Amino acid sequence: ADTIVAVELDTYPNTDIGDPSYPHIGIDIKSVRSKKTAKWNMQNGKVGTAHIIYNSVDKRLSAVVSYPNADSATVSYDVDLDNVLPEWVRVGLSASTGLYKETNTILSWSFTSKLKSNSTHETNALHFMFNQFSKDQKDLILQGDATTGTDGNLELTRVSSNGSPQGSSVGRALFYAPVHIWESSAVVASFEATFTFLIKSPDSHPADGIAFFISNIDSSIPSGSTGRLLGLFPDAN
Amino acid sequence: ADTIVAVELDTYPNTDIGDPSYPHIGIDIKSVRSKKTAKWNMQNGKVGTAHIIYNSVDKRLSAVVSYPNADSATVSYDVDLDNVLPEWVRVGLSASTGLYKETNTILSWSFTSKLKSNSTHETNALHFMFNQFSKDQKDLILQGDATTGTDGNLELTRVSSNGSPQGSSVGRALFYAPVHIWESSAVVASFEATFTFLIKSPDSHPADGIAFFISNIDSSIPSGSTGRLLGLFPDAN
Amino acid sequence: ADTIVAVELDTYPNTDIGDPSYPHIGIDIKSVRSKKTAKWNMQNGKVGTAHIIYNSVDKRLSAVVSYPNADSATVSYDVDLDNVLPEWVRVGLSASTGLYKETNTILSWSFTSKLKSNSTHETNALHFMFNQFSKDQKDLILQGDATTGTDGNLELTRVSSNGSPQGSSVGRALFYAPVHIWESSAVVASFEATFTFLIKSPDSHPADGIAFFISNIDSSIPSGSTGRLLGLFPDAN
Amino acid sequence: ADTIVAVELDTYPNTDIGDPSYPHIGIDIKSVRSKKTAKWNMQNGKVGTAHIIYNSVDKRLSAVVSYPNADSATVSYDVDLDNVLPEWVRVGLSASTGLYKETNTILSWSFTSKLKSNSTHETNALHFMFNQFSKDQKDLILQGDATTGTDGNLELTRVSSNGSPQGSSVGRALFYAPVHIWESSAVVASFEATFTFLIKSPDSHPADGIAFFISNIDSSIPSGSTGRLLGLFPDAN
Ligand SMILES: [Ca+2]
Ligand SMILES: [Ca+2]
Ligand SMILES: [Ca+2]
Ligand SMILES: [Ca+2]
Ligand code: NI
Ligand code: NI
Ligand code: NI
Ligand code: NI
Repeated sequence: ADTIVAVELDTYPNTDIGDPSYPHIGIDIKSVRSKKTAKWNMQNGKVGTAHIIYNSVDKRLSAVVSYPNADSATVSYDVDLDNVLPEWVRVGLSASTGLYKETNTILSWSFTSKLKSNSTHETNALHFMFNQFSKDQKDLILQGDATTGTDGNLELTRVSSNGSPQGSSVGRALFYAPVHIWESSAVVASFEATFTFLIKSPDSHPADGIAFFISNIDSSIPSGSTGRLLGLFPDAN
Repeated sequence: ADTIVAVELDTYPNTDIGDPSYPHIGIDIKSVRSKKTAKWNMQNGKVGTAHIIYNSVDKRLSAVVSYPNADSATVSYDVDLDNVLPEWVRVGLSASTGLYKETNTILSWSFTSKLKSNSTHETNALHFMFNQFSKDQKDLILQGDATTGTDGNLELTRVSSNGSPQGSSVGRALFYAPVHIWESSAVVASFEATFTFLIKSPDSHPADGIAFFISNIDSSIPSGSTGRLLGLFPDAN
Repeated sequence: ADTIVAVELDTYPNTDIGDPSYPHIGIDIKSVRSKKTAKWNMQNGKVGTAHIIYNSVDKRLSAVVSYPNADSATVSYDVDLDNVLPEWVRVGLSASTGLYKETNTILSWSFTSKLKSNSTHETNALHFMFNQFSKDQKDLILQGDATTGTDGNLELTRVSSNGSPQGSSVGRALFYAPVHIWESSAVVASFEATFTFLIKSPDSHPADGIAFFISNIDSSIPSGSTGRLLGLFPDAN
Repeated sequence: ADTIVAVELDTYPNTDIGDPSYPHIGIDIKSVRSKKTAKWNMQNGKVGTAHIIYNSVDKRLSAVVSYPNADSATVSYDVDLDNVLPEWVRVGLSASTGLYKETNTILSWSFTSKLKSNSTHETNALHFMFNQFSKDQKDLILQGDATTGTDGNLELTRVSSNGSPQGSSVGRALFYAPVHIWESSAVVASFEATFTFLIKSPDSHPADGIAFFISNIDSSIPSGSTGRLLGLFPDAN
């Protein structure tokens, strides 16, 4: 059904489906079983920043995640996205909790997409930046338990009144407009995405993670994708 | 029904509904009868550029239109748009022909919107730029006779195969995503729009014009708004 | 000698040279005696944000200053800058202390300048953004007591080791490259500047203020402009 | 003496110093003998566009050159620029003619540089765009025979009144402000440059080419670098 390309910030090690034995960042190409991962020294309760870049000349999806005063983690994977995704896609953020939980709060999110064609100066571009989310954010499609406006933040999974994260939750937020990522006369297509997040758990084992993803425009949350499947995949294949 | 704020590039003088006796640029606030106009030395067959700017501190909508090697025309009007429009709007381009006609071709269009709130650095922004339109432009809502892809251009009104403009035509193109133009904690909201066009008529009296407009998100073409009403207003009141 | 256009964030009321009896924001056109001022509820020790905008169609210089959780102050003045400044200028930040003092710390500064000419799509632009200053910032010209790198901030006036502001200090920082603000074929010239600051004093009466300014490219600090003259004017005329 | 990293658009095949037997685009790292080249189907008298991209996560310098209605040429090379260049550099365009000649006209040039550090949202950026050059362009350092203003274009090598290119010419234009390309707390540094050019020769064998380059801030034209050395290298080593 959906075609998903995602960069996951995976907080819980599910070693039975291929995760390493630690928090990690990974690049998922149509499967929760990451094609490449890197150890991520996740900091509970601290605001982090994730940067994702890609361009059609090099065909390498790379992501860098860091916390203030700390060294960053980075992961890269050679993949030609024109061979994986459709030419029109929607970009979004997804997150889940299962038996273990954590808040999956997004404080800001920016995305820039550029298609430069061969006609002298023909640049088509799309850029959006949210540094504050309001209760009725009409340019975002919120799916599942995701909500906006609480402290001007985007809460991808359920948090009850007293600030506590709830288990078995799943929510996604996609930018309203389709994004054009390939066109026959384009000589270079590129995108850059940045988002700051705050993962906080009252427990020693937070779960499950946050993922930036790109999908077919009509993507919806697969049934049963709470927990380890990050609201993105229908199974662990 | 719709709330329309528009900058018109009016090619035909309908003196019975208040137009001056020449081509002109005007600022229309919920009525085809422009609140302010300026003489426009329209050049048949030449590519022109229109720039529209506005910000919530000054509350002045201003537009400048020019052709290469020619002096420009400019018109300004003091209007507080928070008192006219909703906080969520869609922006677009509209054009029509009636008994007289002209092609209403758009070669490029860019728009930037910014809402800066009082939280240190809280800037929400939206920017899109089209320098080429493809046949299935999924991020544009095309209404009426508007079509994209012909020579990579956006044709707002019908043009038959041999390049000829057809009379009694009306078409509009709106960017897919809603635009947020007011928010309770914003200290300055501003937008800037730019578009290049090519109006060409085989006749001495081209009609009717092109207009950049901002409307309620669900705006559609009013019945009978071909001709002098520019695909924007239901009557000449 | 220099031609100065500045937006001042004046913390000390010098009623003998025309200040109102409170902290205020003012627009200074070649004189410390502001052409227009607005009361500013200055918050000692809090990080504030100042936004300055202007465009050649409207000819209105406007500034908005705000603190988180507080209402903002705004001041506007109709002035045609092509009649005041040269076509090539340098932009900068200035600050001083006299018998009373305060820290004049800049945490970030961005500036965007655009000159759109009548040649279809001819846009010349300049944009810089500093969210962190390093000890050897080669793209800034630092004058007087200004220094960069201390906590990644720009300190316009002297602060001694223990974090204390020193009196009788004056410092300015200008972006290295000249900025083009007028050109014969330009149909609209515009700029936007934003900077966040932290004014902190151990005293009940902080002095003297911070100012964003635009000057002739070779501007230097006038002799004796500590205190009330903000490192910008040679006298109080 | 200078440290040069350059992308050359080489119009003349000097097979004795390693050029292939055709026009080509190459990546030069401190030597005119390109580390990697790709065949370039150069079109005499047509306006072309060159795009150069690089980021510190991937460490790959890539360039794409194309002409309207034609397939593009692309070349890539894995190189860590932090190991080659200083942290502060100047970027520019260079061109030369020797016994064979061609005009080396630049019609537009844009550059964007970004340093994202690990402090949440700490983005330092620099962007400039020239779509028109004036006779006294104060933000450009012109070296050798380079001049601006002729038809609003930048002429890197001498062209006599009647529009004819002169042999044995060399000229360079660098943006005035230093560019910061590395900083100790940066997690991703990236740049993108774009320029459109018009190479025209009355002869069947045009020479010598145009190059986009990055150098130490005080770089000047090496003695005797007309011809095959592109105004960049002192010898053919
Ligand atoms: Ca997992
Ligand atoms: Ca009319
Ligand atoms: Ca004062
Ligand atoms: Ca050669
Ligand atoms: Ni994983
Ligand atoms: Ni009219
Ligand atoms: Ni004052
Ligand atoms: Ni070569």
